[PDB]
Amino acid sequence: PVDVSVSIFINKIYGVNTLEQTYKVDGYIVAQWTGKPRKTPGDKPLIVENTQIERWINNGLWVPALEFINVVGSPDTGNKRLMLFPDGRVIYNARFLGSFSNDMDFRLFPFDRQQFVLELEPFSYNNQQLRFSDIQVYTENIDNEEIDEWWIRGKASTHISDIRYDHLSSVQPNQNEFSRITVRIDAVRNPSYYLWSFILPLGLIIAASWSVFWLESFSERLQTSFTLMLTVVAYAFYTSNILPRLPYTTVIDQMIIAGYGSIFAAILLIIFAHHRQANGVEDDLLIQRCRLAFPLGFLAIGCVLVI
Amino acid sequence: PVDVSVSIFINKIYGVNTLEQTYKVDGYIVAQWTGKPRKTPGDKPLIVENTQIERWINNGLWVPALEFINVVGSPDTGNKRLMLFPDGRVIYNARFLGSFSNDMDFRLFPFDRQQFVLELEPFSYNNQQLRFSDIQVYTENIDNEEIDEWWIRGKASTHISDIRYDHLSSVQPNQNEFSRITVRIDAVRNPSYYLWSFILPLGLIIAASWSVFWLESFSERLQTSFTLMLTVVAYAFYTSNILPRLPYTTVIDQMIIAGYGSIFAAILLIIFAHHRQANGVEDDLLIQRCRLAFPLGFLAIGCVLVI
Amino acid sequence: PVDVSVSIFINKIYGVNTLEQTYKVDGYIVAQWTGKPRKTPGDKPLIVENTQIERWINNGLWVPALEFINVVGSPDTGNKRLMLFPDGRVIYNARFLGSFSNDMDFRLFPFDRQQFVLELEPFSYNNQQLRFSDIQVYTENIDNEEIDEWWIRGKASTHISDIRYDHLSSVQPNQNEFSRITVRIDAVRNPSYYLWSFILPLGLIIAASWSVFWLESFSERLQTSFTLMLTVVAYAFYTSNILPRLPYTTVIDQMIIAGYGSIFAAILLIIFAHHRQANGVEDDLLIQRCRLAFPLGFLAIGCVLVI
Amino acid sequence: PVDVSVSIFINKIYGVNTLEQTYKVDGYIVAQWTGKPRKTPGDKPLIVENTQIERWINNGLWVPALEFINVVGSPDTGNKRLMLFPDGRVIYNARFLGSFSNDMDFRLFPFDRQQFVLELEPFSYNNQQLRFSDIQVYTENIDNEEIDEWWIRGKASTHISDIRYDHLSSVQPNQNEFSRITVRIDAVRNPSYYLWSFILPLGLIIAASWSVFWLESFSERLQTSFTLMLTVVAYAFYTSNILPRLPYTTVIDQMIIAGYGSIFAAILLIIFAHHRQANGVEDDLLIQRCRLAFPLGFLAIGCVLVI
Amino acid sequence: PVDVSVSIFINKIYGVNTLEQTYKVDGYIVAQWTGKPRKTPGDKPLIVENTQIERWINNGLWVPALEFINVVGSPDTGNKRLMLFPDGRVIYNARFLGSFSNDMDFRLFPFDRQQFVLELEPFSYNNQQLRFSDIQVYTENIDNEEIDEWWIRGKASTHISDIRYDHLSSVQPNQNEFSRITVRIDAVRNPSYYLWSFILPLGLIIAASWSVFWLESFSERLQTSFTLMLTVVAYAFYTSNILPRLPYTTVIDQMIIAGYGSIFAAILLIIFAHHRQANGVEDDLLIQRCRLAFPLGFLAIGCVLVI
Ligand SMILES: CCCCCCCC/C=C/CCCCCCCC(=O)O[C@H](COC(=O)CCCCCCCCCCCCCCC)COP(=O)(O)OC[C@@H](O)CO
Ligand SMILES: CCCCCCCC/C=C/CCCCCCCC(=O)O[C@H](COC(=O)CCCCCCCCCCCCCCC)COP(=O)(O)OC[C@@H](O)CO
Ligand SMILES: CCCCCCCC/C=C/CCCCCCCC(=O)O[C@H](COC(=O)CCCCCCCCCCCCCCC)COP(=O)(O)OC[C@@H](O)CO
Ligand SMILES: CCCCCCCC/C=C/CCCCCCCC(=O)O[C@H](COC(=O)CCCCCCCCCCCCCCC)COP(=O)(O)OC[C@@H](O)CO
Ligand SMILES: CCCCCCCC/C=C/CCCCCCCC(=O)O[C@H](COC(=O)CCCCCCCCCCCCCCC)COP(=O)(O)OC[C@@H](O)CO
Repeated sequence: PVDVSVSIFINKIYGVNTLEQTYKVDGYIVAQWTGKPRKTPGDKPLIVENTQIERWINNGLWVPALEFINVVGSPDTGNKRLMLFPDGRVIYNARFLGSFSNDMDFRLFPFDRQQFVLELEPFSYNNQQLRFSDIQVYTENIDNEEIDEWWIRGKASTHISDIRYDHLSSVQPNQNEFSRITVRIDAVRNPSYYLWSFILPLGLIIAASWSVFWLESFSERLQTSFTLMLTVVAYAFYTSNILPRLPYTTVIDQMIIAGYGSIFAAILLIIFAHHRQANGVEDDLLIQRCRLAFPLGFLAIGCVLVI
Repeated sequence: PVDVSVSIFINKIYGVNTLEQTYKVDGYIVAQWTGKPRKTPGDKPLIVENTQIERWINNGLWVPALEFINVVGSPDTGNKRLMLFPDGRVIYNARFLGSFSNDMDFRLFPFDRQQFVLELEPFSYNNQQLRFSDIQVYTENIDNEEIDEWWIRGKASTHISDIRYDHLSSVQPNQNEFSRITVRIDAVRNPSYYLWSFILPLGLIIAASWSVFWLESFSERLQTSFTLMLTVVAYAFYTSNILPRLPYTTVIDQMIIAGYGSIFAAILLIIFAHHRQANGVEDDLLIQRCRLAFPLGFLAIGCVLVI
Repeated sequence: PVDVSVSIFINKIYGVNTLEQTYKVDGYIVAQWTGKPRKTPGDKPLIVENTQIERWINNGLWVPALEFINVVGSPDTGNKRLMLFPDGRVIYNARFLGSFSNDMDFRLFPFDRQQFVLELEPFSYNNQQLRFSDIQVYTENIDNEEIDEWWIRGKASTHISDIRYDHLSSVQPNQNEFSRITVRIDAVRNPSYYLWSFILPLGLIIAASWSVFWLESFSERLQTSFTLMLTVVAYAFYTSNILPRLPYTTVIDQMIIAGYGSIFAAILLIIFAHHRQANGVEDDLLIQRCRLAFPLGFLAIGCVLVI
Repeated sequence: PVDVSVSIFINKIYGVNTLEQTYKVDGYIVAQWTGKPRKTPGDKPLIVENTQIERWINNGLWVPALEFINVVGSPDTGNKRLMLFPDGRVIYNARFLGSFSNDMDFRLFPFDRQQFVLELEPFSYNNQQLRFSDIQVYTENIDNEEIDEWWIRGKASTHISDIRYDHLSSVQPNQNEFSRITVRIDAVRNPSYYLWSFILPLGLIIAASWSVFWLESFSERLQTSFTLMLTVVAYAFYTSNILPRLPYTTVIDQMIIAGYGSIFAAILLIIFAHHRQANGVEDDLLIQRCRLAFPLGFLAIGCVLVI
Repeated sequence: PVDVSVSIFINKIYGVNTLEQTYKVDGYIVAQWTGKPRKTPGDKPLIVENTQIERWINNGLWVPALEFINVVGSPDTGNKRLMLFPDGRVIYNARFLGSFSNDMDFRLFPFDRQQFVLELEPFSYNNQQLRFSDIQVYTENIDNEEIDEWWIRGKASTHISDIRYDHLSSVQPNQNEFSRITVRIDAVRNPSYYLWSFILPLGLIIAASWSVFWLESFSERLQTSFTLMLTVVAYAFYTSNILPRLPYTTVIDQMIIAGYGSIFAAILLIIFAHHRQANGVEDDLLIQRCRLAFPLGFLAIGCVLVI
């Protein structure tokens, strides 16, 4: 078994696609192992770059193909190189840009907390012919400032496990364990834009919709309620334009339905408070004491729905 | 005839395009057959990876080209490899990402039920020179949780048939049957987002539009009806933004037209109930008993249109 | 002159881009000619697939390059193969996905009628060195059902003509005619979605906008007319979102301008019918007999604009 | 110096991107020069197609690389070929699709007038080793009809100049002039869609906004003015959706600001005409003679802004 | 150590992506060094173009691979060439189009001020085997006119530093410093479109929203305030459509929240000024002196928020 020593430099993480559950990672990858000694020009290490490699693999050089398990498609490999030392140690340094995929959960959308996973594994050699020895992850480049959409919380967490594939039991018994290296990078979303432009004006609209029970007549209450319902529909549209598509509801999509519920409960209370008549002429004030309590009632419903 | 034994690992299914009727599949494919015995280095199986293959096919190795019948374009083949055993059995394992196409029917859109089909066939060898022996489909990776947009219902259904092409009757008589392997994966859409954000507020808007016959005068009824018609137009827009394009109407696009019909029937009833005058001064109440029945009338029309 | 016999299998036609006037075609293409006799392994025909070909053209095999005249870019050629028979007849079967271009006329948009053209021609050999003999087009796969956006009406129409290029008169006199094969596939758009969701509610909005002359006062008429004008602007937006961009107006964009004209003629008639006063106190009813005639007037204008 | 004779066939021009200032051109390019005599099979000219060429350049054939100066990226070169005549004259015919770039000025947007430029130059050989002799441009295919978005006005204008690069003064004195061929194709935009759907309804909205001074009271004037301001905002949105992004204002974006100015001047005049009171009870009519003059005033401002 | 002399010609800078913080650069790059003397055909310099190079590197020519440190993916390298002089000096001239990345700060969005950075470094050779000698940047092509979205302010600023990598301390002690060349190009956004179409009508809407305290009754004030709140929501949508996505708020997104605050403070003042009653019949005028001061109050708040 050859002991391969990986090191992954993560330059940047971006492009989080919420519907495909993918995200783009750009960085380097440096594998290193020890083979047979060789004679190079002089004593200095020989460096082979890009297209030169395929001239060395045809001459019998052993270079494994380390694939990313959770990549989507194929990484756009830029430069790559092989450094060979007279001692017999080879270093394969390549540069990748990949559209990786994970199982993400956006169910608390502006106050999100995701983790980004990179999985790596030999494509053909099991852990009796190629095993990983360690892994270092360097994420110095990725910053924590207000400008970035994701705050990276702490260093990466690496892991070296042994996956088992039962489907190779028919063609290769007793040797089907593959050595896999995992990398997890935690991240928290930047909730500033979604707190100032989506939560606060929706709160103001819901809080100002309650002040239609101060109007005196009944037709004014109804016409004002219909104007407010058109306002809430236009606001649901404005949030539906500048937002990421999802197959499940976010926090803001609970708040929009809370706005619809407040508007419809106001319309129901208006019709009920008008409709308390003996034959059609008797006015009413009793249920219209809900100018200070039905706000507190639906605010209690919302604060319970938070908890 | 060579007996080829296929196995397809479906990693993920996503990206359903409703207008082109395509969907992206990502996974592996492992074909396996038995050829001539050979002498490899030692007794262990020889592994050829990526670019090495085209150096073996030039030396006369027989590797068939299995194409996907319903793919669109060409799959983005990532890694691939050939494992050759001294016995004489060869294993071709490749990784694909393809934009497959099927005949989908989105006519009940949020409560949809689709099936995803992968068809596979030799590109050149008919079933007298290459026939498939079996196929196993492994879909362990694809989960059924709330987060995924599609729930996969049960395992895949495989099939090995013999397609006949009559157009090769002129150049190759008596041998035109091609062995094809089919794979069907059933799936149901996740209707939660389309039930909470599109059906419920539209139901509330249609139900609150009926309470314009509680207003006393006639001009207030008309102005309120025009405000409600603008509300329904803004709602049709809001659903037209966050939705998949189709050449036929969905369920939600029947509900929008039901909202238009309710608004226009309310306007017609308002004009008719006002217009019952002898010369222009006689008021009316008789047809305005439809504050409790015309709701039930259009609800009966809608519940019949469901059935 | 070599007699080449083409056959084109059209698998699917989709992706009609209205602004670039392109459309994507996916299918096969099978050319066939007769060369020199040869000795193959045994008597059976030898099959060369994919990358093998470029090893045969270097050894002097004559394979012409048939290009698509109206393609945009280069087709994404998938698999391809050459079948050589001891007799001396060669068959070149390839698979293409191309973004073809034509001169389309969307001036009657929902009730459209287009035709899809595929043009094919040798890239270098004129009709004294390579002429086409026939062409069969097989479009069995393309269905006529409600689900498809385009109904294909009848089989394809093929044509073999001889194009003349005068610009080769300076370098190649007397031989500049190139043999071209044309293919036309007629298609009609599916107008169901554009009849139920765009024509009917716009008709209802225009028909309900006429009932503002039933209101009694003058300020109510004006305020209601301005609400209706905002409704028509929101509807023009809703159609502008879910529609294909064009540099000329469709039928629906005549109907939107008809709605604007109806709203503005209603506002003009309202101002004129109020403004018939001797000094400012005299009411009017005479021009307000247009609650039953100005509908018929603008409906006559619309029905004339249809014819 | 070798005399190269270029000829460019422009098949189609489309895809004008207003923000990147690019546009896509699709067509052919035929260069032609005279080298050494050679012996071909027979006397007939030998034709080399596609991949064959790189087998001839390795054998010492001299084929220059003519690059497009203003292209963005690299053209998607389709087929290409070399025709060699026993005399010694070579013809290189290739097919390109490129995303070219120019300096465009959309400051009069619907009534635009652009020109499309193709610049061509040898990549390495200066005008002492390779000079262009002439150029013919054939644009027969591009039509002038209503369907096309751009009307091509007259034939192309070609030019052969000698660019000087001073930065090669350090490595190559006395020889730094490069022979460049320029091609200009004038084009005018089709203003029909932007005249019927954007100028006319905006004119109608501005002209109907002036008739709020016919209302009697003061609160009705203000509420109607606010409804009209919402109408103008919705119209600015409708034009902002179906339009090309720009970093400077168009003609239509002057008309939208003119609509905003008309609405705000109406609100200012309403507040001023109401606010002429001695203590709060005195009515006014004097400044309300602007129902016929303030239309003419802002129309004079607009007609001056045209000139 | 080989002294490499770089020169970068920036043709165009465009395509600024605000969410990925990338931008596209298109231009040339000319490296130049001095190797061993050689014998070329004649005395004139030999020119190798495109695919010829990989035939020279296999024959042992030393051409380094200079990579862009901050590129995303791999540049779309077009043409490239090597000019070799009998003296022994080699010139490598290539053409790139790259999607570069930087740390951009859009926190003052229409009045922005960015800088575009290009970083360049040898991929494998440290500064004991390859060091850069100088760099000239030529940006003559990029203009400062109104048409361009970015005004380039002054020439580029270049820099040659020595980066240290500690992770190579295990495999290469005492030699880990890499010579890097940096290029900065300052740019200012064109704020004309965002000053005429977004700041001025929003200012007019906020300034006209203050004139609801001129209305006499109380229900008219509330209904007008709700119409104005719907106007501000529609305006926030119109700015959210034609704008670049960001994870932090811009200046215009402070102005939208200022509009929401003005509307809600008007509603609060209306409810408070009505609600000053002894039991429900007492009118009020005292707090309604804020028709001239609450404008100045919120304008003072805004002008303080500017400073
Ligand atoms: C002083 C006297 C004291 C009297 C005491 C007064 C107390 C009276 C109680 C009122 C109950 C509150 C109802 C008001 C509804 C408030 C709305 C609300 O907060 O609930 C949200 C919206 O619900 C909604 O729109 C639901 C629509 C509401 C429409 C009608 C409102 C209530 C009227 C029904 C009357 C009974 C009918 C009789 C049937 C029993 C739920 O979030 P959502 O679904 O997005 O998340 C799903 C997500 O979890 C999916 O994963
Ligand atoms: C106590 C006294 C008892 C009296 C008894 C009272 C009974 C009176 C009956 C009313 C009939 C109901 C009409 C109301 C319309 C309700 C609307 C409705 O439910 O139908 C939907 C919308 O239709 C629509 O908008 C149609 C537009 C409706 C506009 C007018 C409504 C009715 C007024 C016409 C009056 C007669 C005219 C005289 C001509 C005969 C159809 O879905 P849609 O098309 O999307 O699917 C197509 C998809 O299948 C394509 O594949
Ligand atoms: C009982 C007494 C009997 C009296 C008799 C009553 C008869 C009175 C006649 C009215 C004429 C009808 C005018 C009403 C306009 C109706 C609107 C209409 O149908 O025409 C469409 C829209 O036009 C429009 O918006 C045009 C805008 C209309 C705005 C004003 C309407 C008429 C008012 C002008 C008054 C005269 C002015 C004085 C000047 C002569 C044209 O489609 P569009 O362009 O999209 O296609 C272009 C496409 O072909 C480009 O390729
Ligand atoms: C019978 C008695 C006779 C009395 C005589 C009556 C005469 C009274 C004169 C009125 C002046 C006209 C003002 C009306 C404004 C009309 C609006 C207008 O036409 O101008 C456009 C919009 O301007 C605008 O929105 C500007 C906003 C207008 C808001 C207020 C309107 C006028 C009120 C100010 C009062 C004075 C204030 C006191 C300060 C001196 C300019 O296009 P825009 O910028 O897109 O192009 C920029 C592009 O060139 C960038 O490259
Ligand atoms: C003659 C008598 C003299 C009396 C003296 C009169 C003086 C009375 C003082 C009023 C204070 C001004 C409040 C008016 C709010 C004006 C609104 C405003 O200018 O602030 C902006 C919006 O704030 C907002 O919408 C905030 C929402 C405002 C809603 C209510 C307004 C004030 C009502 C609260 C009353 C007290 C409540 C009691 C609790 C203490 C802040 O930008 P934004 O966040 O986008 O940037 C965040 C970015 O920096 C993130 O990086």
